[PDB]
Amino acid sequence: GSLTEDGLSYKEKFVVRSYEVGSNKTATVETIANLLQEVGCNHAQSVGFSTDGFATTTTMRKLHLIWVTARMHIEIYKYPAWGDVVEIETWCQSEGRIGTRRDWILKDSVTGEVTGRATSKWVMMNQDTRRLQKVSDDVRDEYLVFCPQEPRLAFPEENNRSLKKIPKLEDPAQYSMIGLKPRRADLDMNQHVNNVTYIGWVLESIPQEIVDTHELQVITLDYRRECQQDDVVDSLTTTTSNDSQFLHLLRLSGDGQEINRGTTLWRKK
Amino acid sequence: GSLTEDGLSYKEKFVVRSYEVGSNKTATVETIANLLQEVGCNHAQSVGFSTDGFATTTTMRKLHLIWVTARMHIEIYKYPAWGDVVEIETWCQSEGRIGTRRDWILKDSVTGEVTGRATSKWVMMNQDTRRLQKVSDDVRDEYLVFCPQEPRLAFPEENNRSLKKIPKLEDPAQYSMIGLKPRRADLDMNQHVNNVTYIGWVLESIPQEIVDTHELQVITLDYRRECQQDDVVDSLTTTTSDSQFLHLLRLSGDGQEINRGTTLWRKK
Ligand SMILES: O=C(Nc1ccccc1)N1CCCC1
Ligand SMILES: O=C(Nc1ccccc1)N1CCCC1
Ligand SMILES: O=C(Nc1ccccc1)N1CCCC1
Ligand SMILES: O=C(Nc1ccccc1)N1CCCC1
Repeated sequence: GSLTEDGLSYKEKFVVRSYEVGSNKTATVETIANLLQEVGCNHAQSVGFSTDGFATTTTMRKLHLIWVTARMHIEIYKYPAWGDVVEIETWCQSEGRIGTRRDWILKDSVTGEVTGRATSKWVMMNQDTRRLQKVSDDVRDEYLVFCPQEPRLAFPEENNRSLKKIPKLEDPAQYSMIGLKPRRADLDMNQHVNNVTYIGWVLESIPQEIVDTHELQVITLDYRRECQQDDVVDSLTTTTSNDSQFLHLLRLSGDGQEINRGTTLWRKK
Repeated sequence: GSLTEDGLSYKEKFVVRSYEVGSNKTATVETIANLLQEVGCNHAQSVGFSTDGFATTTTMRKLHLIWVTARMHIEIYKYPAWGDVVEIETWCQSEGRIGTRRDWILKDSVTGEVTGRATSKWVMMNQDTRRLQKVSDDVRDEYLVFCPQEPRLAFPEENNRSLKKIPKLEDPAQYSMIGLKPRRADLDMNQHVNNVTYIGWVLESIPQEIVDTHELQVITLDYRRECQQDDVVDSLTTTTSDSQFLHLLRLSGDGQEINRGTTLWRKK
C-alpha cells in the first residue's frame, strides 16, 4: 500500500484468501471489516501515528488518551470472490470537538467499480478511566495536516443510513444466541476484544435460513462498552420489516449491561 | 505465489497483518496454520485439484471421497513480526495406501533463514459415511506426477517429534476451558469447522501465565472426529514436564473425543 499523490488518503490492494470466504465462495463481512482495519492501521503507520489500533500522537500517549470506535457503518454491493483483488482507499476527517471520522471505498481492482463503502465515528477517551473528552486544539492540529480540508464523505446523501438513530431492542427478543465468549484469537496485541468480533457476535443471532437465502447489504453498529476477556455475551435479534431488516442488541449474560446495538439490512439472492 | 521451476513444490510470500499478531507483536500460531492452509489451497488450484480444502480429483468427486487431516505438527523458531514478509514452500508426498503427507518450510524473506516447519498426515474418507478407505492405484497415479519421487521430508530426523504416539489425558485435568462453541467465522465455505479452530480450542486451556512467560515452540495434534456447527467442546490440559502439556478436546455432553495433542513451550 501507499498514500496517494496528494498524501491526504491511503490505498491498498488485497487478494481474497481461502479461509476468508463464506458459504457463497465470497469474502465474509468480518473479512471486509478486518481489511478496513488493516488499511487504517497502514495509513496511521505511513505518517507516524501509533499502530495499536488507537492511532495516537506522542501528546496523547503522555496523557493516556486513545481513540475508540463509537459507530461503524458498512454497505457492501458485491462481496469479492475467492482469489479476487480488492482495492480499498481510506482517509480521515475531523468533525470538531466531537471526534474524527475514518471513511473507506472498496473497489474491484479489475473493473474499477465501487463494490462497497464504510464510515466509522471515533471519540477520544482516557484509556484508564474510560472517561470521554472533547478534542483539544493542540491535538486537533496534529491530525489536520493529514486529512482533506474540503469535506470528503463516503456517504454524502442528504438522508443516509450511516447517521440514523438506533433504538434499544425490547424484551422478548425474537431470536437469540446465548453464552458467547471470546477466545485468544479474538484479542488484539493489547489483549482487548477486536472490534470485528462484535460484528460476528451481532450476526450470530440471525437465523441460518436468513443467511442461506439472503445477503447482508448494510450493517450499522453502535459501540457503548467493552466486553472484557473474561465476560460472557448474549446476542439478541428481532425482525423489524424482498428486503429484511433486523434490530440487534449485545448485552452481558449476567446483569444485562448493554455493550452494543445495531441494525442489518439483507436482500434476496 | 507459483509452483517452483521443477513443478514439484509451490512457493508463496505473505506480509504479516495487524489483526494477525498476538500480545508480543508477532503472528499467532493460528495465523501460521491459516497461512499453511492458504498456500496448500493455492498449490492444489495451480495443478487442477479441488479448492474446498479436500484437494480432490474428478474420480474422488464421483465416488464422494475426500482427504481429511489425521495429524498436524508445527515447529516455530521465530514468529514473524507485524509487517514482515514470510515465504512458505509446500509440497505433497504419497505414503502408500495409508495416506498422503503435506509438508511446509517457513523462511524469512529478508534473511532467507528457516523460521519454522510443518507436516500433516491426510487420510482418504467417504464424506457421507465418514468410513476410511485404502487409496486405490487409479487415484494414486493422479497425484504422483505432482509430488517428488525421492523422499523430501520437512522433518527428516530419525525418531522425531512429528511421529510420536500421543496418550489420552486422564481425569481430572489440571486445567480446563469448557463450553467452547464455534461461530460462523469458524466455519469454512462447506460449513464445516475449520481445522485451525481446533488449534485455538486446544490452546484455550493453557493458563494465561504460561502464555505471558513462554512462547509456543512445538504443537502436535491428532484429529479423531469433527465438531458439528451445533456442538459444544471442553478443552483439557495437564502439565507433563521447557514446559510440556498433554491436551484433550472432547464434546461437552457425552465426553466423546474429537482431538488430542501435546505442546512444548520455551521461556522468553
Ligand atoms: O487513523 C486515524 N487518523 C489518521 C489521520 C490521518 C492520517 C492517518 C491517520 N484515526 C483513527 C482513529 C481516529 C483517528
Ligand atoms: O466503549 C466504547 N467503544 C468501544 C470500542 C470498541 C470496543 C468496545 C467499545 N465507547 C464508549 C463511548 C463511545 C465509544
Ligand atoms: O494438496 C494435496 N495434494 C496436492 C498434491 C500436489 C499438488 C497439489 C496438491 N493434498 C492435500 C490432502 C492430501 C493431498
Ligand atoms: O475426522 C477426522 N479428521 C478431522 C479433520 C478435521 C476436523 C475434524 C476431524 N478423522 C477421522 C479419523 C482420521 C481423521
